Amino acid sequence: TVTITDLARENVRNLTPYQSARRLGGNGDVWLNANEYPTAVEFQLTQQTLNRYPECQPKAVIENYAQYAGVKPEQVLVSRGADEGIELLIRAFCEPGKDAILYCPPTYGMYSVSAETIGVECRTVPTLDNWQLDLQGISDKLDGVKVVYVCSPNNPTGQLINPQDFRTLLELTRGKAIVVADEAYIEFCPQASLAGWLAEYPHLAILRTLSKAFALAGLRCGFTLANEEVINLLMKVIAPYPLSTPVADIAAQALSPQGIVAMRERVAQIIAEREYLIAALKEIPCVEQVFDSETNYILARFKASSAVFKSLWDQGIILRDQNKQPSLSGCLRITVGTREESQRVIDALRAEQV
Amino acid sequence: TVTITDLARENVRNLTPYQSARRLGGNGDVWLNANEYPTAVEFQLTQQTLNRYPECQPKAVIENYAQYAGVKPEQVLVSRGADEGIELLIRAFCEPGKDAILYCPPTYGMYSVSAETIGVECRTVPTLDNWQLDLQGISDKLDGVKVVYVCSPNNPTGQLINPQDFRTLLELTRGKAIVVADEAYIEFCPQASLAGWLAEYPHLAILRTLSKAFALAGLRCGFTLANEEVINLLMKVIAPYPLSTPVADIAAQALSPQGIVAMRERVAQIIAEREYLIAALKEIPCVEQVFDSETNYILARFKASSAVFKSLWDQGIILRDQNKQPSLSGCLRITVGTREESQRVIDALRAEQV
Ligand SMILES: *[C@H](N[C@H](COP(=O)(O)O)Cc1c[nH]cn1)c1c(COP(=O)(O)O)cnc(C)c1O
Ligand SMILES: *[C@H](N[C@H](COP(=O)(O)O)Cc1c[nH]cn1)c1c(COP(=O)(O)O)cnc(C)c1O
Repeated sequence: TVTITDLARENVRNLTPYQSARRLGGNGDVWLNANEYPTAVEFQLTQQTLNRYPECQPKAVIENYAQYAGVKPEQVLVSRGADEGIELLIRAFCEPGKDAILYCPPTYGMYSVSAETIGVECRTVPTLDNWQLDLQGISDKLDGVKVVYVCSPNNPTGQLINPQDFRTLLELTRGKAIVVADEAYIEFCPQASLAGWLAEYPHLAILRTLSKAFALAGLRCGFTLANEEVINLLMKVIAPYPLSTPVADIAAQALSPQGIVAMRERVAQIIAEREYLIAALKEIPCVEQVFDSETNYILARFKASSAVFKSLWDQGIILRDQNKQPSLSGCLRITVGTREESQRVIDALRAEQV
Repeated sequence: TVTITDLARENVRNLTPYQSARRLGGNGDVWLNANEYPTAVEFQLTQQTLNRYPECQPKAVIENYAQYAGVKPEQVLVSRGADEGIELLIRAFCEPGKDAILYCPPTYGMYSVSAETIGVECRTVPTLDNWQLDLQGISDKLDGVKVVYVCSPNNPTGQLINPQDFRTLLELTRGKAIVVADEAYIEFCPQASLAGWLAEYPHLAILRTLSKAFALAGLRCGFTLANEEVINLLMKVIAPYPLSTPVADIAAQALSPQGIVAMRERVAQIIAEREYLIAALKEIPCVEQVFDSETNYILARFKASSAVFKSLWDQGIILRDQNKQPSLSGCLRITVGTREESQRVIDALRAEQV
C-alpha cells in the first residue's frame, strides 16, 4: 500500500516549515517579537466592487508607491508582502535542481524556506564578525547561483551593509546573477536605500513592504523595485490576481501624500523610542552587549539568554529568541514598541541580573 | 554580454502568461466575461488590527467554511483563491522535470499555466464529444502523473462530470495520484459535490472559491477540501501569511449563517435568469446550438462567432471567446448577469442573424 505521504515530493516531506508562529493568545500582553508597529492605524474600505475581479497590478497602488519610492511606475511590482517577492525572484530565475540562491547567515529565514520548498539549492556564505559581507567568500561560491539575497539593514542583527561592498557584490554578479536587496526596514534609514542605483545595475532588485514602518502587516502588501526587464519577467510568473480589492484600496490610501507623512512620523517615533531602549539596555546587569540598530528592533547578547527569554515569556513579554542562529548565541531580538512596553522590558530585565 | 533575459529560466522565457485580461475601461457597459456575480454586495471592515500580522489560517474563516461545506475544520485550507490551491497541489506533489499533471481539454486554463510556470509536465487527455471523461485514454497516460485536475461542473462547457466516472478515475489513481475536483461552480449545483466522498478517497482534494456564487471575487479567497494528510502536506508548502486581515474579516462575515442564506438566494436568482437566457438564445437565428449548463455561464455555438463576438464587443457587450479552445470552434461563453443584461445580449444577437 502507498500512503498519500509517499506521493508527496521528497523535499516537501523533509523540509521544516518556517518558524514564525510563537503565539500565546490572551497570555502575552506585550508583543515585541514580529517587528510590527506597536499601534493600530485605522482604514475603512472605499471601493464596494467586491463582486468584480481586481486589476492584476492596481494602478493607484503602483503609482502611489512609485511616487513615494522615487522610481518609475514601470519599475514597480506589487505582491502579497515581500515574502512573495522572494518567491517570484526564485520562480523566475532559478531552475529547480540546477540553479541556486545565495544568502549570508544570520539573516531573514524566508530566503532559504522558499528555495528549499521550491526545490532550489541554498548556498550560504556567513557574514563576517561584524555581520558585513564576506566578499571574498562570495566570489568563490557564485557558480550556479542565479539569485543573491542580502538584507540591509539586516534582520535580526540590525546594521546596514557597507554600500561600498554592495558595489563589489553587484560587480561580481554582473551578467551572472540577480542581486536582491531586502529593504523591509529601509524606511528607518531611507538615505541608505539602493533604489537610486537601478540605472547603474540591470541585475538589481529591491524588496519593500508595508508591514513594518507603514504599520500594515495585516494587509500582506509588499513591492519589488527593479528595472523594466526584471519586473516584466517577474510579471510572467506571478499569479493573475495577487492583490485583493480591499487591500489595494487601503494600501493606496496609506500611500497618499498624507499617508507618507504619517508613516514618517511613525518612523521618527520608533527611532526616538529605540535610542531610549538602547541606552537603558546597556546599563542592565544581565545585558552583556547591545548592537547598533538602524531598524525597529534591537539585538542584544544576554547572560543566560534562554533563562531570560523564558522568564519574560512567562510574564507576558514576548521577545524573539535568536539563540539558534549562527554566531548569535546568547542573543535575543527585541522589537521596539511604545515607551510603556520598553519600560516593561527594562524593569523585567532588571528583575533578573543573577 | 549577457542580458537579464538570459538569466531567466528557459520555460519562463518561452511561456505565455494566462490570458484573462481583456478590458476596455469605460468602453464596455455589460460585463459577462469573467463569471462574476452581476451585482456588488457590500462589506465593511470590523477588525482594526492592521498593524499586526494575521493568523496563517484564520480560525473564523476555516470554521465558518467547514460548517457550510459540511466537513471537518481540519479538512479545510484557505488560500488566495482557488488559483493558489491549484499551485499548492503541484508545489507539494509534483517534482519539477520528473512528475506531471493531467487535465482534459477544453477546461480551465490555470492548471496548465501553473504547471508550465512551475516547470511540471502537462499531460492532456481531451474529454469526449459530450465533454465527459475519456476514461480509457486517462488509464493509458497516468505514468509519472501525480496530480489530476477535473473541473465539475466544467468551465467553459458548463456540464457536470458523471459521478460514476469520477468513481472510476479515483480508482485508477488510488495510490498513484491526487485527484482534484475543481468545484468553483458547485454552489449552483450543490447536490453534485464530491465533498462527502473524502472518507472513501484518501487522494481526493476539492477546490472551492468565494469568487463566483458568493460574489466576492474581489477578495481573492478560496479553499481546498481534503483529508487531514493532504491538507497538512499542503500547509507545509503554503506562504506563511496567505490571507490578509481585511479579507479574512469580510470572508468570515460572508460565511455566517445569514451570509449563506444570501449566497443561496443569489444562486436561485442566477439559475432562474440562466434558464431564461438559455430559452431565448435557442430561438435566435445566428445561434446554432446552446449547451446545457449547471453554472453561471452558458456556452453556445454561433454562425460566424468571431464576427458576432466582435459586433457585441464594439457595442459594450463583453463576452468570452472560446473559438481557440479544442472542440469549441464557433463557441462563445456568456456569463449570466441581470435580466437587463441578458436582454441586451438577446436583442444585440437578434440584430445579427445574417
Ligand atoms: C517581515 N517578517 C516578519 C517579522 O520578522 P522575523 O520574526 O521573520 O525575523 C514576519 C514574517 C513574515 N513572513 C514570514 N515571517 C520581513 C519580510 C516580509 O515582509 P512581508 O509582511 O511584506 O511578507 C521580508 N524581509 C524581512 C527582512 C523581514 O523581516
Ligand atoms: C475563476 N476564474 C475566473 C473566470 O473564469 P475564466 O474566464 O478564466 O474561464 C477568472 C480567473 C481567475 N484567475 C485566473 N482567471 C475560476 C477559478 C479561480 O477562482 P479564484 O478567483 O478563487 O482564484 C478556479 N477554477 C475555475 C474553473 C474558474 O472558472
